[PDB]
Amino acid sequence: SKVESRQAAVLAIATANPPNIFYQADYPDFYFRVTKSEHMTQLKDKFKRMCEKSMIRKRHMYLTEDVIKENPNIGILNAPSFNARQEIMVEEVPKLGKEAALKAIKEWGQPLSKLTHLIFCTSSGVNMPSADYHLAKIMGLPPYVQRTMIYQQGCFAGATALRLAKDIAENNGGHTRILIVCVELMVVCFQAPSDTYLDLLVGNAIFSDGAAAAIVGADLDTTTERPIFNIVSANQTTIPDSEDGIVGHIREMGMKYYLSRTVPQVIGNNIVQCCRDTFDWNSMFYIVHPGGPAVLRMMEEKLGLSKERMRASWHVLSEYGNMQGPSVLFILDEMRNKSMEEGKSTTGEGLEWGVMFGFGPGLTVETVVLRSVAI
Amino acid sequence: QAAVLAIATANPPNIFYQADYPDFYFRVTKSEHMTQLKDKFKRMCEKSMIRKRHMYLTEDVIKENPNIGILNAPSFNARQEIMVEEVPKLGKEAALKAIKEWGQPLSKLTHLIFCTSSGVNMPSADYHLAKIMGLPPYVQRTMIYQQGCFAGATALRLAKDIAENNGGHTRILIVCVELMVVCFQAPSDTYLDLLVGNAIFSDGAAAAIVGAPIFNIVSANQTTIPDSEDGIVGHIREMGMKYYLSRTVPQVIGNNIVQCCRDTFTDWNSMFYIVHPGGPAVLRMMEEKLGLSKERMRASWHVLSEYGNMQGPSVLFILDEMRNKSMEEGKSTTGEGLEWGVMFGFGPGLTVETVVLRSVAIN
Ligand SMILES: CC(C)(COP(=O)(O)OP(=O)(O)OC[C@H]1O[C@@H](n2cnc3c(N)ncnc32)[C@H](O)[C@@H]1OP(=O)(O)O)[C@@H](O)C(=O)NCCC(=O)NCCS
Ligand SMILES: CC(C)(COP(=O)(O)OP(=O)(O)OC[C@H]1O[C@@H](n2cnc3c(N)ncnc32)[C@H](O)[C@@H]1OP(=O)(O)O)[C@@H](O)C(=O)NCCC(=O)NCCS
Repeated sequence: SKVESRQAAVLAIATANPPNIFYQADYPDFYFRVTKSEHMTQLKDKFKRMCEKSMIRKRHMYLTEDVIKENPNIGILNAPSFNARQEIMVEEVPKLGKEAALKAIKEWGQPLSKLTHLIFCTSSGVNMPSADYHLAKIMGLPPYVQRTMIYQQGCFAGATALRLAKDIAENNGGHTRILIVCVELMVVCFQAPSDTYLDLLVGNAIFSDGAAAAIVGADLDTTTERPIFNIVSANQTTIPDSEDGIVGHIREMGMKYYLSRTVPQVIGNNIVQCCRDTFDWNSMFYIVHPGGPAVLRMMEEKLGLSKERMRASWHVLSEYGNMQGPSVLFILDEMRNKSMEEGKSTTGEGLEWGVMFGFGPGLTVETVVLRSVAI
Repeated sequence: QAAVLAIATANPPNIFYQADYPDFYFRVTKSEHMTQLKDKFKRMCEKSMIRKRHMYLTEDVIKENPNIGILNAPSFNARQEIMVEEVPKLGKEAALKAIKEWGQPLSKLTHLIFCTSSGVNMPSADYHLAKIMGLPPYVQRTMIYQQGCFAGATALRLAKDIAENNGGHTRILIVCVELMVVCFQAPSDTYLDLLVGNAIFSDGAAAAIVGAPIFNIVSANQTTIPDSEDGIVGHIREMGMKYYLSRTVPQVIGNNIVQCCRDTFTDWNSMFYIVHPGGPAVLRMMEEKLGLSKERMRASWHVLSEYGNMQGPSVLFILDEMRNKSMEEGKSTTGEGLEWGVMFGFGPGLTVETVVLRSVAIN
């Protein structure tokens, strides 16, 4: 189609995670032990129950027990540890982003010199110059790669990078190729347990580390690049009077995340709306940010979805946890790879139209209308 | 094609005349016995070409938050709590004035781009602005955090592609705010980088509306200068932001943007210029390498004189001053009677944002 030819497409996807794996079944014992809080028995039971119903099987994490032993204020509640967290993240966030971006560029199959833009997203550390510059340096990007840095936008940053990339790619022409890199390291917000701050306990059961990279461009060269998905449209909306749903406070003791109990119902109730406002509900594919099991379940129940509609998102939640920014790109990668391994008609599990939802502080919702490519 | 449809500015009300500032700075930090350091600071202020600066951080705000004035003391939480509230409030004052000049309803906006290097929060300053302004829930927000002094030009580069790819109903509000609460530091004889920043950095907010007119955004491009990473460095720490400014930055910058002019534009006094007022030497390099007459840099010199180095929003102040004086003094276009112009923002990297502009006819 000429319609599909003129429009921004995703040309490659790849992911990376830190090497140390933490199985959720052992995490309550480890979490309450390295923070030296084993005497908070009632709290540990409450946290145990939290990890069991989190539908997370394993998480990858840079913050190991050895790194807590070298930066022990990170494991001591209210203690000054912001400088220690910053030093790690300013170094490690771009490195892990390089691991994922090298793989994405290998799939795209073009030289570094054909990149024109870089969009870097992270809520893990802040610096001047920022992680976008540091990524460009350690990858040897040319001086003409135009950088955009998306700091602290939480779990909708991956979706928002695609909204920006679509307008950049389409308005400057077929030369324009955007590299998107989203990285999260839970060094930023790890906090020791306390019965005063029950809103922080949930985050230590779900948040994890990972990096995803993608290439976006329009007007593709019909011999080197082929699209995995086309970005049809992308729109951000804000839920009125919900600012206290997800709150991140960056402090001398690191970041203090506050997660309201009602976020999954409010998000789930809103994204079901967006689906309807934007588009049989089993005839399209879905990428939902695995904020919690309750959001994915509400999609299924309120839209009457089969089990296979949400499978890629349940999957990334189980194998990686809540990685914030990059998570929707892990699910996009997981959907297309299984679609090809199982020989389905399209990269969207055999279907044509699809939606991607990111959401986070605000509450903010990013909705990306997608379309498969035939396999 | 994308155009600037309105521009307005705001500043904190407290004025600090530069002639008084070495005395004030060393007094409120209880460092006046550091007499040789203070004489070095005096020479820096006296050569800055800054006449006055507007600043949120007054003596009273230091007294309320004493650790801001004690070198190395933990003051990050105190700084954060001021800025998360005060940055969007200052931005609101500028945005309301820009929407008023525009003449269209606030509800006709479709996008908000907020830029600041002063404070970080979730949700961020862009949400807080939308909240205190009552922007409708359909306004699509983008937050540009910690990009230094090229943030204002970078927002124009993004706004151009958003306005042009979405149609004619797309209207983007750009808001850039800086408060030096973020990086104010007490003097030390072993950290001379702070001495520079305390002589030049100041507070302000600017707002612009973009749609696809006062100027037309012909093109915009970012580039990075190799082997210059350590020229402008910002380290956000428990003591607040710790900046490091290389003495060679104005020469690396000035030689680069002089070269950007040459490569991009294909008589130098026949175009107009907006140069981020990083300091006097960058402006003097433009004048000297391009053989510019004295009126070319007048608007950039004027903003430096009357506001200091406000980082992100500075180029919009200069753009506003240029078109305002162009109208009042009876020039034939918004760019001082000239047709083509260029805006240069720059900051950590070193990163350069180049925006090719075009004026519109007035009387
Ligand atoms: C494990 C998890 C994923 C699912 O838990 P759940 O089964 O839906 O909730 P349950 O009622 O079954 O029990 C969870 C326990 O943790 C408590 N809890 C759950 N959410 C809480 C919250 N935001 N704040 C404080 N306590 C909370 C509950 O009170 C409950 O305690 P109890 O059963 O011991 O009395 C949970 O961590 C969760 O859902 N968190 C919300 C996810 C979210 O908000 N993501 C934001 C998108 S970035
Ligand atoms: C401070 C400023 C007034 C420059 O002053 P100047 O024209 O160089 O005047 P001088 O060369 O005589 O130097 C004055 C004093 O300031 C010192 N100084 C100037 N820049 C310095 C720097 N980056 N670091 C440490 N010391 C510096 C000089 O060592 C000198 O000390 P001395 O009087 O004891 O001998 C200001 O215009 C400036 O520094 N601009 C560039 C700063 C920058 O990097 N901006 C980019 C961020 S947007």
